[PDB]
Amino acid sequence: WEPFSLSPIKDPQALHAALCSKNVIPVTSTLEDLLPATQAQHVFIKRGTFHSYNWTIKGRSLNMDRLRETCQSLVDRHSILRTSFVEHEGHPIQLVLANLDVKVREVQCWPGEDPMEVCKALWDGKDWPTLNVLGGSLPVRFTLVSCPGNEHVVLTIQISHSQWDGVSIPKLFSDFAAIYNQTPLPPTSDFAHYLYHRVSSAREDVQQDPTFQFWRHYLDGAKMAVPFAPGQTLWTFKGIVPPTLPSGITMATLVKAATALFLSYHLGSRDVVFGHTVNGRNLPMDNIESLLGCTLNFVPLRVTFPEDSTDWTVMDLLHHTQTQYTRALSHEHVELRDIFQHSTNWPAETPLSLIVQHQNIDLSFSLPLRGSLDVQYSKFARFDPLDEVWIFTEPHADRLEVQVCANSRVLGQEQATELANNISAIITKFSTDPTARLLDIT
Amino acid sequence: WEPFSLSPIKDPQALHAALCSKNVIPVTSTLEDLLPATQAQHVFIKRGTFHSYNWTIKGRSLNMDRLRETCQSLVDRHSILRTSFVEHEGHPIQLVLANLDVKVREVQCWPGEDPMEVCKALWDGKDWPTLNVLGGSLPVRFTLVSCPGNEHVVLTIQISHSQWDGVSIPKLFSDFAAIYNQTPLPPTSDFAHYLYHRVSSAREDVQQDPTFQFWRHYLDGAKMAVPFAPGQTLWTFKGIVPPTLPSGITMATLVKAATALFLSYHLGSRDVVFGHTVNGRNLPMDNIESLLGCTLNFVPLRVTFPEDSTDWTVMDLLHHTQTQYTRALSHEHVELRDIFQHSTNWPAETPLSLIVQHQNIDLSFSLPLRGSLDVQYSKFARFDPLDEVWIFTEPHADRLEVQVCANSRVLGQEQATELANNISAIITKFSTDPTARLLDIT
Amino acid sequence: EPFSLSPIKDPQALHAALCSKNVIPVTSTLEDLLPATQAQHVFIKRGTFHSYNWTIKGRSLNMDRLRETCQSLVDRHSILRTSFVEHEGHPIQLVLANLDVKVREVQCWPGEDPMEVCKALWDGKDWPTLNVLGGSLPVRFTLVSCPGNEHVVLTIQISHSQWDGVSIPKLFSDFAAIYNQTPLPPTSDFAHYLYHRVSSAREDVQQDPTFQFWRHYLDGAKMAVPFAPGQTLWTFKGIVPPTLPSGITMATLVKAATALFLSYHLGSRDVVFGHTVNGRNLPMDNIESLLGCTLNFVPLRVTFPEDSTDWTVMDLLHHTQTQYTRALSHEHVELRDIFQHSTNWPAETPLSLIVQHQNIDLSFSLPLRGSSSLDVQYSKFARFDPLDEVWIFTEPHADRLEVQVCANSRVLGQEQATELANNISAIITKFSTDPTARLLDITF
Amino acid sequence: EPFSLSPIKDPQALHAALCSKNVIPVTSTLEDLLPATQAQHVFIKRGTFHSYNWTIKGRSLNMDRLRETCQSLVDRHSILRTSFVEHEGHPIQLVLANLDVKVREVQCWPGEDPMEVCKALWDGKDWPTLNVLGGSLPVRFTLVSCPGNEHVVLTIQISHSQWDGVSIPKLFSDFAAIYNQTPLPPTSDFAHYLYHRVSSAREDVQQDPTFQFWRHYLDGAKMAVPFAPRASGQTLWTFKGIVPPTLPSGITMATLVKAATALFLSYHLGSRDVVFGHTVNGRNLPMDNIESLLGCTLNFVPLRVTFPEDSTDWTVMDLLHHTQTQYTRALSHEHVELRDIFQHSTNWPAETPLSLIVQHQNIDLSFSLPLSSLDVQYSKFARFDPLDEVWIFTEPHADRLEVQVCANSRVLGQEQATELANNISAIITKFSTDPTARLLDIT
Ligand SMILES: CCCCCCCCOCCOCCOCCOCCO
Ligand SMILES: CCCCCCCCOCCOCCOCCOCCO
Ligand SMILES: CCCCCCCCOCCOCCOCCOCCO
Ligand SMILES: CCCCCCCCOCCOCCOCCOCCO
Repeated sequence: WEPFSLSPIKDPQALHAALCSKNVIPVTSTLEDLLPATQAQHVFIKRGTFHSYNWTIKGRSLNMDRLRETCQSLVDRHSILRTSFVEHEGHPIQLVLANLDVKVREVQCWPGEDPMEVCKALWDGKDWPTLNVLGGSLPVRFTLVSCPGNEHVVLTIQISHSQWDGVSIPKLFSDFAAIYNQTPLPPTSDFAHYLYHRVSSAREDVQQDPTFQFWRHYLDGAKMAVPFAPGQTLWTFKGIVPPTLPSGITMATLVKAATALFLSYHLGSRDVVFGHTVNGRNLPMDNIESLLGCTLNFVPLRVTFPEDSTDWTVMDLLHHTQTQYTRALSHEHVELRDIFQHSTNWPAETPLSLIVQHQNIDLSFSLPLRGSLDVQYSKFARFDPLDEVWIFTEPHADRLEVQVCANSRVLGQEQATELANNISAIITKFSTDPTARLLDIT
Repeated sequence: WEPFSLSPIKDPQALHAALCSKNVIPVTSTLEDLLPATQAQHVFIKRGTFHSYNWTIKGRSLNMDRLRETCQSLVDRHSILRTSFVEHEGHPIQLVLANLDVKVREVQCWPGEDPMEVCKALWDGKDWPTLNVLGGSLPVRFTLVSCPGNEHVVLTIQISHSQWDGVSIPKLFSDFAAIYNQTPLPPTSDFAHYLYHRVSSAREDVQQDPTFQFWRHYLDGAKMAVPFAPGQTLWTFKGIVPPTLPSGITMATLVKAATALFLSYHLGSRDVVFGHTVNGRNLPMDNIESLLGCTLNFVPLRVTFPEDSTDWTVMDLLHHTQTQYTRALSHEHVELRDIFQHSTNWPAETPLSLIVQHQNIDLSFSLPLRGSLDVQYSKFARFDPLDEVWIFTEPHADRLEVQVCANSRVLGQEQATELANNISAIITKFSTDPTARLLDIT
Repeated sequence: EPFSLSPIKDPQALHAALCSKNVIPVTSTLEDLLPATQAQHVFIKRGTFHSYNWTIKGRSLNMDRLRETCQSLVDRHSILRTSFVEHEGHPIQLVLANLDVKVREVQCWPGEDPMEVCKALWDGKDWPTLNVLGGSLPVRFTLVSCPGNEHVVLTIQISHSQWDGVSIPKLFSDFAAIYNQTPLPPTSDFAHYLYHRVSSAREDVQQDPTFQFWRHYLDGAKMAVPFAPGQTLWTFKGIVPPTLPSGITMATLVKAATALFLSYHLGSRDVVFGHTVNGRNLPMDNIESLLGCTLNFVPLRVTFPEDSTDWTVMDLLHHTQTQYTRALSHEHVELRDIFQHSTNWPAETPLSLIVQHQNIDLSFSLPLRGSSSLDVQYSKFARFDPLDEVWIFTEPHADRLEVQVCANSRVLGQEQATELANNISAIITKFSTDPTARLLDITF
Repeated sequence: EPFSLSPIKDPQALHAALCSKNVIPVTSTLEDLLPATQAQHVFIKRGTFHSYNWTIKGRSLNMDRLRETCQSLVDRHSILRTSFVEHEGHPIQLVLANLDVKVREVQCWPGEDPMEVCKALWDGKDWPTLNVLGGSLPVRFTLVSCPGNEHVVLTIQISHSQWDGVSIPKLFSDFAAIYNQTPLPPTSDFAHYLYHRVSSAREDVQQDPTFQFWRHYLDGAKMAVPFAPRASGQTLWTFKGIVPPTLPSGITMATLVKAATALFLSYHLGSRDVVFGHTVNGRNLPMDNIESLLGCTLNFVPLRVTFPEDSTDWTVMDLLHHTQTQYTRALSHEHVELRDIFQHSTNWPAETPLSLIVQHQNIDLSFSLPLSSLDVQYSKFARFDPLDEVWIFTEPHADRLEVQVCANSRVLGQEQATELANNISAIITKFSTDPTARLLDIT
């Protein structure tokens, strides 16, 4: 937990010096740590995942210098916000900077000119097209666009998905609002400190790590299906009515199960492995629930159907699926390539090809600044998958939304559209008779 | 075994008389039998499988009136060549005609004009674009195209793949040559007789039926993978050095096992079902081996891998594959939709989605007409698969040739090309160390 | 005469060279050897190629006689025995003799339509491999029969370098006559036409009344030139058959409409453009009934006077007709000769707009007769692919005058071609309706 | 004087309507209201829109003074405070007064480029949403800065209906002068120009010498008319440089260009009497400061070139002299509306458009805005989308004469445009190399 002792590079201060030299980061900045970048961070960075969270603030009481100051303080409190991402010596790494001055990009618009249209212009015109996270310049930056009277302002926060996740992003907002409202905040832990905790929980002799033994056992016997080799990102949507969840059964479990029966039909298998997304926050850590970073992980989820004389109800799969999740809670946090390297005979660089992600997170957002201020949320976002298929479930109050995201070369529009409906129809089926033997709908 | 004993319609001699008035068949023809069209026959008809077998004849000794006579003689001999195909009362059926006068289409070319070029023009111009087998006009027809001296003549025989297969097509040529050479031929059984023999061979009760008992146990607890969502017929080729065959092993086994390993990686299955072509000539009747028609069958082939605690050599697989074939010999001749209806849960109209066909048949062809004459073979062919992928293998002297044929929407050129290279690669690996245990591919 | 117009020293050793490559029959003789006209090379360069098809249904039909008719008709029309070649880039006619005609014959399956067979041969090989300047004989016969020979198709293939509108019906009346052994008059070779054209030429050109006419005719004229420009397009617009003012011909009315279209677009009061003439005003004998391509494509100059002169449609009309009638005696000479002898223009200057009024037979016959009675219907297959030029064809049927524009899509796009056809249509009809109007027409 | 020429009964209720829609500032006055000229309306229908970009790199820069220079300049030039609209069918200028200029300002991130930002705004919203006839003031300023104000890009946006080649350098020199607080000799409106044109015109139109000159000038003429051509289509620019032409004694570079075209046209049209469009500066009116006032006084008028019959044996020199006087003859008459030329002096439809316009760029091709020491570099962004017409522009740089062709790809395909540029180019060179040649000449 002593700084610079997880660096894969030995003169870390000299990599700092060079970025400064190159005017890639501020030259008055200090290097307060240097750690490996995680697999899940790289997943995002490699997919150009980049957000611009925008807050349209209207009202007479807005304090502009305080807005500016809040940005600085937000960054002082969250070291993930002070982090540069770089590859050095074949190592993907993150650099924690301190003594970091935040400078807001400001725009005083012409009369009648819409603040948001200006942001959308900066965004489309240079902000994401020239995005180069691995060049080492901070992804996290602020923009202030104000009509002339300052009674209609848009504040934006740009950030790489390597720096937040669904559980902690709301904490970024409430922190910001609290800092602007002058509400004292409790001290917090860094994403770096999560990394060090991951590492302290590991044995130096891998064959003695309960985690990598659990995975070796969880996965012994198993074979993961591999798509036959495969140009734009495609998002495809299907809404259903929110399905009834028998006691003990998580909505996530439903989706993970409905996918497994889909994959059992289409593969010739009763032993399917596919990727799903875990929050990575089931560690014995202080602040684990609140710290800001990307502790999300993408891990193997094995669903196993019985020989077949066994007359499984839907419910039998439901409980089994859940167990194939909950079994791994204390082991869900390791690097995916580690699991492959230590618990399997699979190439460690083996990619997941399908990734199921249920969104049991906040689906609406809030930034309650005080005077009276109307504050409205919107975002811009990029996300470009490689060869994998993402299935996203969003549990709203009116609907579950099945979302498929994949490159068109991996899954064409009609394939995407069918996969949506197939997964939905099964979720529904599981909901309409959890009792039925698995002899359904296809 | 009486005629019409297998007709699924009740007035056969009136469907006949209907066709004659629509001028679909010769009015002076007689209807001798009427039977169900085989499932595999329909496979080809549905795919517009149509050949023009072309014989280029050069020499001074040619008897034109004898060539014409021989065409007629050949049709009197083989009833499948006297068969019209129609659909009626929801039923796919085949009408056997007699008192059928064979009329040749004849072309007297201009000096300098190439008869083959004329053939090609009629082929691409009308013959195959207007092809409508199920309308009920005879698929089998002859064309004679002559340079003015009758010393360069192309003879042409058209035919649906529903009326021949790989083993019996040479019989058609050899008989043709015998007839023209006035060489006496022995009595031959008809394709119909083949069908009457399948019925006699079966019991009226189905679980009772040992063939459907053997499949039920062959396919018990088996799951056959189903491709995701369903352009142009694309043919794709890769030829390798003819692999060496360990003692006991057929080339067909080497290919079938290479496909199973391939599908076991991609499906993450130890239990793979896929389609494959059998000659369907293991029934014991007289002339089974020599009768003209399509007795090809497409049937499930199941390959089962053990846990790798067993540690299979390649050889263990080869032997298992071969055995998963040889087991079904006495049962391989039944309708596929019957196998599904009677031995499985599976929907009976379940399509094979992959079909592996090893061409252990004649690959070169001869028509030794006598005077001296030069007689050269060539062909025109149509074939348009549906949603399935065919893998064909041709064991020539200088190369094993792997050939993939599928619609481009089912499998795109880049993929097809990879499939070809991959299967070839596994075949080749199987050949250079049959003893190796399962690793390394591909 | 023969061979006096041969642009090669050894004709017989070009014929032998061809016989030796199996381009023409080995038993054939070379009987004349002349230049192909400029008009002939126009059609050849555009791959202009026709299959004239006769559907014959009936009991009394004599296949053997049909075959002989083919041979004899070719016998009497030397253009039908002509093969085309280039030798020093300047295409020539080899007239053949001792020419055995061999019909291509098809006996169809029962049920097989004979026309579909012909059509398949046409698209499958006959035109796609056409190579007239290779030397093989363009004129060739096909006979496709249903098995009882009571329904046949006869097809005559031919290059447009071997026929024109006025003489094609002769080919049909001759065929029918030969078959019925009805007696026929004697007739002239197309080659006779060529010889006659030259006979009337002056041995030196600045003296030739023809090239003197053309010099005066085009004196002052500038012919407009398209700016730089891949499929042949045909575009049609039918209008009510126009009323013709007294003395004014239909063709004149079409050509005046165009002239006016052009003067407006060019902002010119003196337009020159191409138009087709029949080339059969030469006073030779049997001029109007021989068989070949006597067509010529020549300049038509239309000069509008200043606006103070106050011209009526009628004035434009008479002048237009006059600008045609004036050239009758001189319209038969090579265009490239008109240019180099009578003007300042490059000899190889192409005509870029060609107006052709079809004042010829538009429907045809083959009264084969038969010993019960033969029913013979006409139809045809045709290729024609313009180069950089635009054609305007008018077609005067009973119920419509069909304005036809043909031109490569790269030259005149579909929507322009539609506008051209419509505009020319409108001007015409507008002329018909009020011939006394002043040239203050609305139109565009 | 003000509100003369106003083609609407109630001008101030049109300024009212605009203000109560926040199209223009509520606190602004309607100082004048006039017709928009035909040439102005040409540029507007074609979306002609410029951003003039000054990159200032230096120590001494005064940001507050920059803002104010913006204000003063707009005060000085009434065309800069003009808004454009279409009422009663026809497009008109509203001149505004008591108009406060609001500069758009951007303080960039560290290491973020000012110009990349302007560019982003330009393509992101500035031109794609342009709507001049909607009434918003097309003239508007932008200042984008690096965080120490030692690096700034000022931009000026403007419609081509507000400037032309002779007066744009004035805009720049006036700005610098204001910035530097160098005093300035007063100037006239663009509005002054309009009021003058009406003053010098006669009221019985058949009595106006201008329209008698044009009637006589175009007497007997027919202008050729394009055929169609249609197919959307893209604006193409095509360039061909040639060696700067040696000029024959007494002949200008512009005559050289227009004679080449005439010769090109007479050949393709097969015509000895050709009429085509060409651009005049419109600054020959005798008026105070005609040469300095800021606006678009440009006009597009007929140039008629008449070749005699061959027996006359014209030389290239004859064509050059004739062509030049076909221009100098019209100098005093060049300032009237094209549509008025056609209505009053010909029998051609008044709304007849020119289909070919030649414009010789005998104006400044480089620019300046000179303010420790400030380094001030020029660049620009620009839109322009022609309709059915073809433009030919010639640009007389030191190393090359640039023949530029502009026309929608539907009117002239890339291939034709390239050939046009090469043909005209080649004719110019030929004329230059052998001006005594007879017009019966080779390539
Ligand atoms: C056979 C149709 C499958 C459609 C392709 C879906 C595109 C991406 O899917 C990724 C999931 O991959 C796991 C499934 O593996 C299938 C392997 O198929 C090989 C049989 O040829
Ligand atoms: C994968 C390329 C498509 C090849 C054509 C079909 C080949 C027939 O093999 C069937 C086995 O394929 C399994 C289907 O895979 C579906 C699972 O993935 C679909 C969505 O993730
Ligand atoms: C840069 C403008 C080009 C100059 C005008 C050229 C117009 C050519 O004169 C037309 C005479 O040509 C008649 C035949 O052209 C048919 C092509 O039509 C295509 C477009 O008009
Ligand atoms: C010549 C191709 C179009 C070039 C762009 C338009 C140039 C405008 O110049 C107009 C002068 O051309 C008028 C002549 O147009 C020819 C009309 O007749 C051709 C037959 O359609």
